[PDB]
Amino acid sequence: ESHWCYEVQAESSNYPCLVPVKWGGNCQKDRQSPINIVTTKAKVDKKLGRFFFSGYDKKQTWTVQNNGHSVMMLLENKASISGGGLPAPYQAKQLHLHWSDLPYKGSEHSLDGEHFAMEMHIVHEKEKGTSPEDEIAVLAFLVEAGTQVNEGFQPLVEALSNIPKPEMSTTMAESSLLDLLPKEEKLRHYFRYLGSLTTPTCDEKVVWTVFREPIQLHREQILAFSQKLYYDKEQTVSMKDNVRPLQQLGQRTVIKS
Ligand SMILES: NS(=O)(=O)c1cnc(Sc2ccccc2)c(C(=O)NCCc2ccccc2)c1
Ligand SMILES: [Zn+2]
Repeated sequence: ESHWCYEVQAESSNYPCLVPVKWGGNCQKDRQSPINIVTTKAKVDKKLGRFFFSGYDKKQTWTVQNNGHSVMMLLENKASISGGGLPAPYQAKQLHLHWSDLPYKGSEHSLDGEHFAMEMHIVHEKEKGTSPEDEIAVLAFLVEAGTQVNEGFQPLVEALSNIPKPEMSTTMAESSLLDLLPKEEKLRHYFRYLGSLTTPTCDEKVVWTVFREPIQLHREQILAFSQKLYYDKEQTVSMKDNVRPLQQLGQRTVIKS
């Protein structure tokens, strides 16, 4: 029985694995993610207010792990968001990233056809009792190189050395989620659409937010993900290009704040 993989991993080894075109679950349905967002066709909707964050400010030591597909930090319901047009508070479950080693191919979403060097996803789950297509709220930040070191990221980057192989975990030095995000001014403009998880089983229960302004990291910070992390316990295939191909918008529309 073969298991799901990204294209780069079928291309780089003898392992039979299900490339994205052949993924099971809900991955072949029609409200899938990621997508290309034509920014001029996204209409402003004033229901889309500022996000409020909470526990994002608190400095913590987080578990971060290599699950064979990405690096994931486990957020354990220690933070939450509301506003942003969302119907309730959503509790933060995990944060992971998608990336390449070249500047124009590591993001999952694209804006007006441009792809970025990485994309970070902070996955949250709707809190119950306020009342399915918006059970999961994913905050997606696009990442490109900049001249400066993004210091907030350094404890994530440094922990990568301790989790080179799939199934390894480690603990990051004290760090807050806010250290990963840009200033609140950069959080004003975002795009919104309803879609899916981007790995199997690709359940169509996500309310997506893609912030318009990319985060910046130093090029060596971005490169560390592909230089330190592997898709295989033999460490023969560097983890990069863990990116699902673009899906069809279909009937859906994208709106923006
Ligand atoms: N790429 S994505 O769509 O943002 C996403 C969202 N939620 C989840 S797991 C999850 C789902 C619902 C509630 C809590 C966690 C996952 C997810 O866990 N996918 C399987 C392992 C993985 C993780 C990250 C990258 C590659 C592979 C992915
Ligand atoms: Zn993701």
